[PDB]
Amino acid sequence: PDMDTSFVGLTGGQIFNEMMSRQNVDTVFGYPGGAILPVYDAIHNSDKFNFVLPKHEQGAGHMAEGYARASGKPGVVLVTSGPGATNVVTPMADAFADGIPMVVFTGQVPTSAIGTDAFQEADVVGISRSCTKWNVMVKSVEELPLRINEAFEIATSGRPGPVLVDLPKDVTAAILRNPIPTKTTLPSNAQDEFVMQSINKAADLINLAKKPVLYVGAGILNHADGPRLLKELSDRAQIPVTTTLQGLGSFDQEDPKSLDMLGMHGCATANLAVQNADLIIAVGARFDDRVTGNISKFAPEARRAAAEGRGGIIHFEVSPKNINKVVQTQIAVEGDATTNLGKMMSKIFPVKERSEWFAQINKWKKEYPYAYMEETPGSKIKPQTVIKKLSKVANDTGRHVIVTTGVGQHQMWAAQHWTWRNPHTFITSGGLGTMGYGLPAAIGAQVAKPESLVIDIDGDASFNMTLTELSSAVQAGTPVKILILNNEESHTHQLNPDFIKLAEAMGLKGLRVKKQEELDAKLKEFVSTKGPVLLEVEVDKK
Amino acid sequence: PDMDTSFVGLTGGQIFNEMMSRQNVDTVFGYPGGAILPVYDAIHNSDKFNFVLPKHEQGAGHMAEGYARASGKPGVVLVTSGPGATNVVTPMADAFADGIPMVVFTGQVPTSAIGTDAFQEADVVGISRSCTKWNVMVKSVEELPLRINEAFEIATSGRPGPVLVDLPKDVTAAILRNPIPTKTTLPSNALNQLTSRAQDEFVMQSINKAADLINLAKKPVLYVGAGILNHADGPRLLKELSDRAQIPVTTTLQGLGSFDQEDPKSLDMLGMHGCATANLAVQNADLIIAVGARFDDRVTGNISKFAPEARRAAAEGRGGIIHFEVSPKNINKVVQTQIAVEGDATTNLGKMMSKIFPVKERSEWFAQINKWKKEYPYAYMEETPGSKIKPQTVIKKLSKVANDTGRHVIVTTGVGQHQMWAAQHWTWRNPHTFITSGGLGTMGYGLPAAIGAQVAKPESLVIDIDGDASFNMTLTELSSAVQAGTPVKILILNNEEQGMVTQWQSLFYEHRYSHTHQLNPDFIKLAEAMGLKGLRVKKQEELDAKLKEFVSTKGPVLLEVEVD
Ligand SMILES: Cc1cc2nc3c(=O)[nH]c(=O)nc-3n(C[C@H](O)[C@H](O)[C@H](O)COP(=O)(O)OP(=O)(O)OC[C@H]3O[C@@H](n4cnc5c(N)ncnc54)[C@H](O)[C@@H]3O)c2cc1C
Ligand SMILES: Cc1cc2nc3c(=O)[nH]c(=O)nc-3n(C[C@H](O)[C@H](O)[C@H](O)COP(=O)(O)OP(=O)(O)OC[C@H]3O[C@@H](n4cnc5c(N)ncnc54)[C@H](O)[C@@H]3O)c2cc1C
Ligand SMILES: Cc1ncc(C[n+]2csc(CCOP(=O)(O)OP(=O)(O)O)c2C)c(N)n1
Ligand SMILES: Cc1ncc(C[n+]2csc(CCOP(=O)(O)OP(=O)(O)O)c2C)c(N)n1
Ligand SMILES: [K+]
Ligand SMILES: [K+]
Ligand SMILES: [Mg+2]
Ligand SMILES: [Mg+2]
Repeated sequence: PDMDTSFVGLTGGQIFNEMMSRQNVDTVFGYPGGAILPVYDAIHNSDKFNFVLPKHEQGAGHMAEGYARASGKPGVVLVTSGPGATNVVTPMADAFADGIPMVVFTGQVPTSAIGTDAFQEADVVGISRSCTKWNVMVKSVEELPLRINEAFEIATSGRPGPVLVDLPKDVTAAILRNPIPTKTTLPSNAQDEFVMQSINKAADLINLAKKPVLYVGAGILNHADGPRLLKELSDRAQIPVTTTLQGLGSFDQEDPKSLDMLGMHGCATANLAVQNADLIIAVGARFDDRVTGNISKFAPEARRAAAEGRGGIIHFEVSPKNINKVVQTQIAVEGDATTNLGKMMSKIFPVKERSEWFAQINKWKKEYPYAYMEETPGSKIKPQTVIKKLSKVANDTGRHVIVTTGVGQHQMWAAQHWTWRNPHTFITSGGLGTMGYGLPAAIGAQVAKPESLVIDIDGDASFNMTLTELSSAVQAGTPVKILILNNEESHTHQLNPDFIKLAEAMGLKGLRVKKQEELDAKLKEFVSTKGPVLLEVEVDKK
Repeated sequence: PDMDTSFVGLTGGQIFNEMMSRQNVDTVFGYPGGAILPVYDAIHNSDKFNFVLPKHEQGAGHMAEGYARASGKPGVVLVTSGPGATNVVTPMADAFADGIPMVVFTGQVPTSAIGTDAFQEADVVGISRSCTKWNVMVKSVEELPLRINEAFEIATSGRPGPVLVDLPKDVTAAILRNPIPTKTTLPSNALNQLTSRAQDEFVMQSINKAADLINLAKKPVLYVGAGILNHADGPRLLKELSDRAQIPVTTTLQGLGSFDQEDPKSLDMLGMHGCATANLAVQNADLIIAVGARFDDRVTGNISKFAPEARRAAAEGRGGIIHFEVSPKNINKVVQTQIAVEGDATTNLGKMMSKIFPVKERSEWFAQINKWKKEYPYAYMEETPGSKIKPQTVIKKLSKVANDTGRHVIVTTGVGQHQMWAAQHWTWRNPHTFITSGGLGTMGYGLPAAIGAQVAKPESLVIDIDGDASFNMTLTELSSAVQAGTPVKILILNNEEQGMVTQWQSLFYEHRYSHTHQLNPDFIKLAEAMGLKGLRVKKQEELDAKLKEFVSTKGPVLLEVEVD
């Protein structure tokens, strides 16, 4: 019943700006073209928004993902019709796989032209249907606030993900002539006591456990307070904490209770603790088979405790669909994990010590460290050594440090051998494995966190996918530190450019390490450099 | 021979390899990954195929397009699951809009994993459904020859276009244990066929008309598009007909090269960015014989206002529009036509020829066309002492320098103002030599399309007339060019000091105010980093010598010209 006149007389472009403001957006990634011009002009022209221009729309999409991962905010993308929109399909699929909030706005031909094979009429809502949580084509300027608010709500709730909103040029150019319902303009906005019952039962089961383990994944990062309540629970009940690859950083790996990463490529200690726990407390993690291995062989002591009525598996999971999908759980706590951890906390018995359990874990840490063939006199440099050394150099700067990667062996070496300390600092394409992610993601993370040291630990073939964005980093004023672990040089051979001459052509400093004795000094020079810088290290082949 | 035992004992990967040979494929564009590995290893290790690697799968897709456009053969793409597949969506949408035959093979997670949200399981048949003529997920190795034969037949018939064949890793790794029907392993048939009395009579009747409707003559105009280029003999029979009945020829952007622009009866290009004489010779038409063209907006307008002098001869039942079109769906979809001739345009021309009454000359019209031209040339502000270089001037000089070599020349472009300047100011003579993204307008097309065209036509001089913003989209494929050895000639018309976005402009179009500037790399240092020669023109006095060196240079080379 309640009508709002406050947008009447505005174009859809100005209405778009105001809705961005209401959604607390101040950063947009994208690339102009005719169909999106009414919105692009409004956003370009307003000093309230930092518009970040890549050389390719794929770059905008991965920048938006890096921005979202680093800030906790949705990444907003603005591109034109036709090839502007089809060029952001890979980053939508990437955000869809990794549960990253992203709102994609695509210019479209006028509503009258739809279904006429017009120039750059793509069926973008058809194309993106399977790689978005939801998408829509806006049909009138009256509907623009509604759809925008709908889009942000969906992108950032449940398991976060990408949404796409298709914007016909006649709709965004139009002037709003009619009042619209006030609700549509305002950012939106028995099951309960089943959830409270499950919180109570989870607390009971945790209070009972002698050898619990917290198994933590990306979902803990989807609330600002997740890492803090995770740490509070781990201290309160003296529970060791292992993370998935996408949970790295959610728990300080220097904490005595850290087990580090679980899984096929994880810490043996993390895996042994999980195999021996009487209780697994799974928080925002999906039981991927790279983490569990053969699921029938997974957590036998927890399964035995369940069979005996004294432990098992608790799962804090926001999507009903993901509950009891892979493993049968004794207790599922449905909903946002941070929220539910906070409701549970007062019911947890404070435990002074678990001396035997931590003595066993620490014995394991001694018996089974990560191992790899280290350098010898005259040998080529090992990428694992670069990463270990760089982790220390970076940490010693005293700065907040964010790490992105490409896709390949270096991605796993980064996960394993970096020392993770802070949340929202490991930004890697895990669910889709998109080569080329590392550089634009670092540029977006740097925009999100302009004071942070932002390092891309990249591989040569990955880096080649999207290296045109080097000039974008210079233009955006993002002094990203690009590390190329170059293990190249029948089989497949790719010709690399000269990366140092490339970086200089693009407007940034370029450095190279060829032998062991140069590495320490060059790594220090690399992180100390004021602007953007590319360091190539020639490493051994696997 | 009912069953075919010849693949029994082979892996799907080896079957794929044999099926490429049966389809006469000798070039594949693609990029490795775990899911496509059984197929990748089978062809990347074969002396039968030239396997061309990009740095990004989008590059493979646009290379395959340039290859197809230059060769008349399907462009074959091979990429992995997940991001490999999503990375070729823009090239498929591009091929789909421009009717380019392309066969895309994507590796997929195993059939048992489909619908478990496995690592890199994308719904690629779903994603690619609106930008392919057809697609399919192969479900067993038995089915693999079948789907490959269907994909090539569909991609190359009717109006050509892209198809996608999704390849689960367990299917291509599997070994074929049982015989499969011979019908499913033998490639199909374009024509090479038989037709009924009924089919013959149907076509021959629409053909006898039009043939009569033309022999009537008057002020006719061949309006010719990409379709004339989709049969080896299209241009020849176009020329033959132009001569016979002495008819002037205008082309779309996508028909450029189908008619020699030197021939006295060439009207050159029409539409929004076409020349006055062509538009005049049409609109005020009479009888326009549309040959493999689709009356896009930028060509027509301006509907009702379109060809009225033809939309008269129709009322007066003395003219109108004849449409040689291969897809009945596109007939009367944009412009209501008086006679439709369904089918391949070239084949129908052939049939219609003899029935065509030779003509003396028509200089009541000719000398009138030859009047439009003088009174209305392509005009732009031409450089004066010390003034900036004009892009149109560069393109005209370059045309002449290329022509001076006596070589076959293929031109690709990026998208933007330079694309239209290339179309307008180059002098087009030979078929399949202008390769540009017209229907979708994909920035970044120029360089990988040139690389693929160069592979198709190794003896051709291949020039990419590119824009600076376009070129930045895909410039990583410079190293691909060096690796492939393709001696492409990359021209960057750098006008970076104008914005990419017009904010407003003076009424009499004299002045444009723009914003949104992109920071370019040093293109010459970049070319050298990527392993090729780089050249730069800053001033008028250098232009001639550099264009000559650019074109003369052995190997790939990048020339940047700073323009107004
Ligand atoms: C060859 C290979 C080897 C690998 N090796 C390893 C390895 O050794 N270790 C490892 O960890 N990974 C490894 N991976 C990565 C692994 O496959 C998964 O991508 C990763 O473990 C998934 O991490 P996740 O469960 O934290 O995140 P996600 O898949 O994002 O799942 C997070 C879960 O949290 C839920 N959720 C989201 N938000 C909330 C919320 N607010 N509240 C509650 N729940 C929420 C989601 O619905 C989801 O169920 C490997 C991958 C490959 C290809
Ligand atoms: C910035 C920009 C400006 C543009 N301005 C212009 C312009 O000014 N002038 C211009 O001409 N274009 C212009 N366009 C290009 C325009 O968008 C179209 O791409 C173009 O006009 C299409 O030409 P076409 O009809 O020949 O080709 P197509 O789009 O390929 O259509 C060909 C038609 O022929 C049919 N056909 C195909 N094969 C056969 C066959 N074997 N036998 C019979 N029929 C067949 C097809 O089914 C189809 O209907 C512009 C593009 C851009 C990006
Ligand atoms: C866009 C895309 N194409 C292909 C793949 C398959 N793939 C995964 S890793 C890899 C090689 C990675 O090379 P590099 O970046 O140099 O990392 P390295 O393994 O050497 O550390 C490929 C081709 C992919 N994940 N993404
Ligand atoms: C992939 C993609 N993004 C955006 C557009 C919209 N667009 C069309 S022309 C143009 C600018 C072209 O710049 P340039 O390549 O330098 O050509 P110029 O007009 O300067 O000659 C843009 C952004 C597009 N066609 N394709
Ligand atoms: K670590
Ligand atoms: K011309
Ligand atoms: Mg490598
Ligand atoms: Mg330009």
